[PDB]
Order: sequence, then C-alpha cells, then structure tokens
Amino acid sequence: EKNVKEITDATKEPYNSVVAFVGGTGVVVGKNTIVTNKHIAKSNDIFKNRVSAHHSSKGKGGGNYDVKDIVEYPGKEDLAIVHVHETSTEGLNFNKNVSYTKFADGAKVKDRISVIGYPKGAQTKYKMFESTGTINHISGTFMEFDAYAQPGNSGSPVLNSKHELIGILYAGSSEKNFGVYFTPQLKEFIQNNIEK
Repeated sequence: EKNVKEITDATKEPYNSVVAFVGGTGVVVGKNTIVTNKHIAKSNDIFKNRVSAHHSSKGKGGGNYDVKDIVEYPGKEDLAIVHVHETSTEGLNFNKNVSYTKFADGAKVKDRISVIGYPKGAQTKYKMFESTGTINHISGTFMEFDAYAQPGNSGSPVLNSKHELIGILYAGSSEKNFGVYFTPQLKEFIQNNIEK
C-alpha cells in the first residue's frame, strides 16, 4: 500500500506519542520513556543528540529533550528503550507534552495498521507522516506489513485500528516492511524499563 499523509499538527493523540530522532522515529510508552530501534538509540549516542516530541510542520512544539540513557533489549530483536531528561533546556516537561501509547497485546494477519514517523525527515524538515497498510505475516517477535515506508521510519510505531501499539518498524526490503512484534515477553521488558 502507498497511502501516506502528512500529520501537520501532531499535538493530538496518538500523534503526540511519536518522537523524532536524527535518523528515525520512536514512540512514547510511559514516563520519560521511549521505544525505538537499537541503531537509532545507539547512533544517536555518538552525536548524543536531542529527541523532538512529536515534531510537525504546524503543531506547537513539543520541546526537544536530552537523552539520559538507553537500555538495549538483550536478545536479537531490534528494540531499545530510551530515557529522556524530563525537562528540556527551554523548560518544557516531557510528560506534559506527550501521551503514552497503550499496547495492543498482539494482532492478526490482515489487520489494518498505521505506521507513523519521519520518512526522509532530514529532507522534509522532519514532517510527520502516517502510512496505512496491512499485516501480512506474524511469527514470534517478527512481523511483516505493507504500509509504505522509507529511511527515517526506523523505530516507527505500528498502530492498530484502535491506536494501540503492536510493535515498531525496523527494516524495509518499500511496501514490504518488517517490524518487531511485541509479544508478552517484549511488553514485559518495555514496561519493566519505564521510569517511575
């Protein structure tokens, strides 16, 4: 599928749970706590580099938050937790400026989904886009879906028809894309690593 629309104002749920890194996307799951891919989290460590809360072309910021630390999932899955410092250098509070996306607790093949993130962000001044498609395969922590995606979509939340989080995109092949599918085990890892 290629139905891709810009979200010009991402101050509303669920778009206000989406975050921009240099080089890709993440999603907010709880207090000070973001989920993304390993390379997105890790690389952003080299330049260690702020995250922008739901950047969009027309919404009120957001705010841009310094990364406190990361927790990489111990297994092969392309999953990392990123903690931010709650208060931005402009005095905005992360938790007052985002929402926490709820878990879907799984999905079925043929389910209609949305991938939301920042394809070609460096070229678009980090416009947020939502791309719709279908789940084509689920196996363990692996899923495939056909929502159109590009460089910049790494770490993008894949949401179900109720705005709940099924997993995150990690790879293309494109309209043939791969994600980390959140099994109970992955959900537990994420939840155990949300700040109190």
